[PDB]
Amino acid sequence: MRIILLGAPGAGKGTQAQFIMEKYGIPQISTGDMLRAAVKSGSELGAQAKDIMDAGKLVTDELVIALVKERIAQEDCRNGFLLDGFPRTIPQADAMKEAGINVDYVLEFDVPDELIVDRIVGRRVHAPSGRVYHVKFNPPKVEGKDDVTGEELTTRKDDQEETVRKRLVEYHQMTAPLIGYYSKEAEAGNTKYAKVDGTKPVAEVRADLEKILG
Ligand SMILES: Nc1ncnc2c1ncn2[C@@H]1O[C@H](COP(=O)(O)OP(=O)(O)OP(=O)(O)OP(=O)(O)OP(=O)(O)OC[C@H]2O[C@@H](n3cnc4c(N)ncnc43)[C@H](O)[C@@H]2O)[C@@H](O)[C@H]1O
Ligand code: NA
Repeated sequence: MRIILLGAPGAGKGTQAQFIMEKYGIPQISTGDMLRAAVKSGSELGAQAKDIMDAGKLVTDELVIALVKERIAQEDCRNGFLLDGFPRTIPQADAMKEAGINVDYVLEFDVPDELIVDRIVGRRVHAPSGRVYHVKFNPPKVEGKDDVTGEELTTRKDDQEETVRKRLVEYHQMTAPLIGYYSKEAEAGNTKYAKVDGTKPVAEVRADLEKILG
């Protein structure tokens, strides 16, 4: 099974990706996690993304296309994979089509703009896994600690209100057009397309997604 998740910043994609990976046994390919890991380790491929991400802007198409082509060439992707944050522009989507990469489901998370800031300013993350929490809406079992490993959670440097506002403007200009792109692909028989109400509680969104995916 191959899946793409679409939606605005803070819509809940990373939260739901963890449940899909577990139930269907496929790896997640998260371009944001890969870029943040490259910055932390100083990797030649991606470490220069630091200043762009902290400004709330998208990194270049060529850099993230190379990161994804390297990741999915690997062996855990022979049974499928889940794309979370890629594609982010029409040229990234066209690059996947031209490479012959087709998917089975495109899942859109619908969330009103007015909810995004307060979701992101309360976000706390376990950087080694990509797992995510919220101090008010979805907290860990022990404050400040990852549920699965118990290790200390951190706050992302780009998760302040003014950066989030810039990311949303960028989303509307560059990324929202992918809803139409994959709606058109689904009408041609090339994938299934479905939308979920991302304002429901975490456990209900999970249940709605399981009904779609079977
Ligand atoms: N392909 C690409 N091309 C170019 N540049 C790229 C790129 N990919 C990455 N980049 C670069 O990386 C930067 C950051 O990108 P990115 O890493 O993708 O971060 P983002 O834009 O800020 O938004 P997310 O996708 O991380 O949010 P989400 O939909 O996953 O929701 P979440 O589960 O976290 O949940 C949000 C919060 O709400 C909480 N929450 C989740 N679900 C619910 C719920 N149902 N009810 C209440 N609260 C909830 C969560 O606990 C959490 O605290 C970009 O600006 C760009 O520079
Ligand atoms: Na397909």
